[PDB]
Amino acid sequence: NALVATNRNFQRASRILGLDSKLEKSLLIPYREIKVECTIPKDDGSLVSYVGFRIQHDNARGPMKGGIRYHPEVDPDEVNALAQLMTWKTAVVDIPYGGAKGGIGCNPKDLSISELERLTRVFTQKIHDLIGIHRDVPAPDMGTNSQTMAWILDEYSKFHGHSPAVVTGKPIDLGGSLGREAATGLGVVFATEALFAEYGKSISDMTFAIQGFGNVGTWAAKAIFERGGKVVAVSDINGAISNPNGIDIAALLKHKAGNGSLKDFSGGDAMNPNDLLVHDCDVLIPCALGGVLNKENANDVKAKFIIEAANHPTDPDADEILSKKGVIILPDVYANAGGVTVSYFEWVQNIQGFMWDEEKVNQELKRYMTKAFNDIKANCKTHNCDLRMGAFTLGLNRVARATLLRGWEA
Amino acid sequence: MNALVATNRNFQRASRILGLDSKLEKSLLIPYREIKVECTIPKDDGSLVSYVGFRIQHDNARGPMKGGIRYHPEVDPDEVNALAQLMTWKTAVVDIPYGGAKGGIGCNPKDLSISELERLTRVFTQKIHDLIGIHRDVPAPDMGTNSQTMAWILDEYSKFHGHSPAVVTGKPIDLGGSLGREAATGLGVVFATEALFAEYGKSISDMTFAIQGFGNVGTWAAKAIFERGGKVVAVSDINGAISNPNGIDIAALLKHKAGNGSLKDFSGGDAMNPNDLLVHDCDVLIPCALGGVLNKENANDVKAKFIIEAANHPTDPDADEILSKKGVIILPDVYANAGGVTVSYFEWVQNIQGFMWDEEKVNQELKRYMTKAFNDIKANCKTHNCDLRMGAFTLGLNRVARATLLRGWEA
Amino acid sequence: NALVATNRNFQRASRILGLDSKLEKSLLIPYREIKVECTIPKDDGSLVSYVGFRIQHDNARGPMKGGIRYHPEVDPDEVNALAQLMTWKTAVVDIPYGGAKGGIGCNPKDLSISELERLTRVFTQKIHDLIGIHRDVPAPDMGTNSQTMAWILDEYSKFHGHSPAVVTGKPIDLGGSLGREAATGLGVVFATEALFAEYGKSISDMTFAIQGFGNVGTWAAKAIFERGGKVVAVSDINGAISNPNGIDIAALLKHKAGNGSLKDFSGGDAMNPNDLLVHDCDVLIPCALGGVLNKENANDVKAKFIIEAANHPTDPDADEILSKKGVIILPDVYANAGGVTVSYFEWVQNIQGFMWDEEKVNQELKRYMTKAFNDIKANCKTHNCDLRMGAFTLGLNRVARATLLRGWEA
Ligand SMILES: [Ca+2]
Ligand SMILES: [Ca+2]
Ligand SMILES: [Ca+2]
Ligand code: NA
Ligand code: NA
Repeated sequence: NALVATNRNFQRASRILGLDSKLEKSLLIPYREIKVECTIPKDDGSLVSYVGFRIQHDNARGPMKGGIRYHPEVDPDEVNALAQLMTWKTAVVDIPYGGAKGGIGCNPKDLSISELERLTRVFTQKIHDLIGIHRDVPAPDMGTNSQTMAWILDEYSKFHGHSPAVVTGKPIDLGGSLGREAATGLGVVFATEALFAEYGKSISDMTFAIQGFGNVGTWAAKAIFERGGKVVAVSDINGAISNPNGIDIAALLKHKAGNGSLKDFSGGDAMNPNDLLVHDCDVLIPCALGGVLNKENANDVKAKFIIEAANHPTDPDADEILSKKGVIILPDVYANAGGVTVSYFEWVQNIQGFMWDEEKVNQELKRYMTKAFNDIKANCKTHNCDLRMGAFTLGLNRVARATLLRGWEA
Repeated sequence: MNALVATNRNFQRASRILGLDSKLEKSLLIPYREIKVECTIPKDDGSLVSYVGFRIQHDNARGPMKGGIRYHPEVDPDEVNALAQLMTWKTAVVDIPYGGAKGGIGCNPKDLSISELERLTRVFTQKIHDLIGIHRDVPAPDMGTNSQTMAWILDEYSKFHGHSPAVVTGKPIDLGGSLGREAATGLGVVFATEALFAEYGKSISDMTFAIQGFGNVGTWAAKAIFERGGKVVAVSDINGAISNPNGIDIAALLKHKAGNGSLKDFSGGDAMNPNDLLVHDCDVLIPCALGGVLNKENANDVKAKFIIEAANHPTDPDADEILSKKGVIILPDVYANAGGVTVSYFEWVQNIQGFMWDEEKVNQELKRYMTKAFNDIKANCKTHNCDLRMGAFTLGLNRVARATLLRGWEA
Repeated sequence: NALVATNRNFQRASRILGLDSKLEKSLLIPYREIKVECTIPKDDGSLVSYVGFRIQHDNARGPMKGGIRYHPEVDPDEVNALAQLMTWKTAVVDIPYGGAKGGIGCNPKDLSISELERLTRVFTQKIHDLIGIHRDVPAPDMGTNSQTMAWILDEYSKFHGHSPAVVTGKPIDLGGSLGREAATGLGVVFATEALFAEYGKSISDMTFAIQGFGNVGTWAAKAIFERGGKVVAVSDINGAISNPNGIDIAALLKHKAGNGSLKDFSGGDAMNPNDLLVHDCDVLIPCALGGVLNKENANDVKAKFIIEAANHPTDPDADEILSKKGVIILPDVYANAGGVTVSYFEWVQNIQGFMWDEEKVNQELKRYMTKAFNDIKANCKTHNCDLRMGAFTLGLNRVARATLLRGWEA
């Protein structure tokens, strides 16, 4: 549902900035769209043919950036919207990139691992002249992973020499960054610390409920727990657990790790996962699916803060119902941006030919997230708007300023 | 345009102090490459105008060439060659890894609409993109150009060689420009003055100051002096001048100037003839706006014991000798105002590293480079038994000669 | 010499890791081997013709790296062995390079300084397309120096633009790094500090005997002395000096820069240089020749620690005898790796366009040597082997794992 959410947010932000109508149309037209044939021999010799693609939306603020999806469902308009969302998101946290999105229309469960490698190399052979370290830097996405990126790196480097910075999300052995897996969860916590400091409160003052215990949910709960937060309720798709004292997340992660369901963790009480969103607590954090907060449950939300860790968790309905209940909402486009920020740091480390240790990675993540919250809050004063429009006007205005500085003559 | 005559004198004096071989000297004088190119554009009404762009690339033994782009009608080649050469010594004095270049277009930018300036800048870039580059020659603003010009150079250059933020410096902050660029020259003057006064066991707070000029350099230098307990007793704008025997609240004066206040109106002092600032009774004199201001007449009448040359070439040769025989220590322009090119190097470094620095780090590095440079100059003065000006020119000249001789001469 | 040791170490390590024989065969085949004609006119105008060469062994972890030898004796077997050692060695200290080794079969004593410059520029003209800042980075070796690297830099840059990072060992004026002279000796001491910390001891608790007083011996002794170590015996080629309370290394370095032979030192008693290895100390540090620990003298060694600062000081019979006696041996491939680590830092500083101060160089040297020891020790625990196999399995496995991540499809 990124399509309708990004278009509404762009439109509302554009109207706040008063963007000139002809600049807006240019900003909406992608820099370049590419489709290429990817034919490979299967392991038995016979042929399969797919179409690979790359939408390169904008590069006014620097090289394009975004994921590669190996997925059968390819809608050109959703891909355009995701690339465009990367352009705004990078500008919100002031990393020097524009947005792109690409992939191949295939089902990776139909392909062996040798076939996946051959497909990835042929894709790279078909697009290498269109990507690059200062041109367009791919990353994992639905259906791809760090091993995919190793194959892209290896094949790209035959055409342009050894180029570690041409992709992010690489394995550690080949130039990947430390702290990549925790970065989104940890960034969520850094961002909430900045928000709470605006009221002179800190994380150790609050109770939290967390919906989803995936990559973001586990790391976000770890970071809250180590900073003195009381996590009082944790949900995932199966079961859920609560504890008004605060759940021992350290123990809960160990329990999940040894193949344990939440519902049978001894350090809490089993609860219905459908009751998580309306749990009694200070802060709610959706980390699972989007659109879970609508107008049927919005008035029932007990939290006074919503940290949008998942993408698009609250719809327009709830956004207003909660806004007049006094609930402050920290928007997805900013709050979960620790991922793209550390992927930038990976690219920096490769460019500088010298890796950072993990303390340095987390030190800069915190600097970037804190500085972005202050820029957002400053915009909310200038335009007297909520934090979601502070964020979008910030990124949109930064892309517009760079576009206008660069000019239009040939 | 004393830059021609002054750069030539100083090179000759320094070369003799070093005893440079005459064949090496000849090579050092010949620029690496001189380029002129046709730049023709359609005006807003479609009619054609034709200009000649140029780039003098003087020397690259110590690294990529570096220098400004001038949109100015006067384009004497001997002067453009001298400016490029001066940049080769200046980068060497502060030990940043560049050589010298200078370029421009023979045009008057007041004849050109803003769209015509852009087309002209883009065509100029089309004609020289193969001659500049991150590790080859890095242009910068100068008379008639600014950060907008640099953005256009960047935008057009990147069409030919890919996104290349480091190909120009002086970029807008939004396109990879560095923090602390604007204060860099004035702030650097103060760092250099602190290092000079440490040789006497004195400090900026021990002194009173007269500052000539309230432009980019004068304002920031006065602010840095004032925040270090220095007493600024006289400031000279182009329009007026202001006085105070006990110090001018530079902070309030900055507020007055910002709200469009003429210097002679600032209530926290009283007026002064600006044509008399150079002979104010002060410990330190800092010319900032204009050069050529100290000649055979005013020389014996100067009061200060120190002259910090923030402006370019403010001291005539005649005045250099007369002031020296009066015991006046002159911190030379080629070093004193080098903060600008030094921070332009840091901008290039930040672009190269793909990761910007905060302003604290920029200024820490600026202080380290200016301080090390003064220590190296002072050491040369001790080695060669010369004043600070020859200390600087021998340091820079020697560094370029050493790099040249290391690289060698076989094909 | 180096050939026999490297081959043995490789097989033992491969057997420990259980490397697949097909992978092993690939790992042993060099990526590329090059021979080029190098003809120049002599100062008198007549022609001499030489053969230049470059063995590029492996680049799965990054650009190849290694010395250029101007030497009449060209053994392709040992050239291959040295390039391959560089591949394992860089992996041991987690430096992002592979191994290469090159040279020109000539006697530099027959050539004037202008003829040497012409030979170096012509060699560069013949291999410029095969080397590069991210492809293969040469360095000094026997018969070449920093002036030689200056010529490679100047000629290479005519073809690919100003490229400071294409060679290391450059003059300081042309982008060379600080800290290079002390780097190997100081690295030896850093590595020895890390080992003793595992037993809860300090440098100040030990007595040391040091064989050899060249670049490595002088800096190693200087650094041991500063950290509180008692250097009770020092030998060179012409004699040796002893002092049970400790030799004043500072005063010994003064006497040596005054062209004073060791045995004429007033702050010690002259001993037989051939009794250094069996001198009564806690720690032996060979810094002169290889093979000086053989099956004859190995049983007489009284030190409980041997720090291999020289290349290949103990043959394998001595390894076995000293192990039974409880001697712990810090292996050469790790202990003396400070040289190649600082050369990496020179490349890093060039790539970043901004040089470091010597304090930062030595700070990073310490971080790298200390991390490598920790990685080595961890490996000794998994495979339950001595430190020497801990080091070779660590580096071998890093090259294997990078090779396997990159894959084999075209
Ligand atoms: Ca020349
Ligand atoms: Ca013509
Ligand atoms: Ca032939
Ligand atoms: Na028109
Ligand atoms: Na001759």
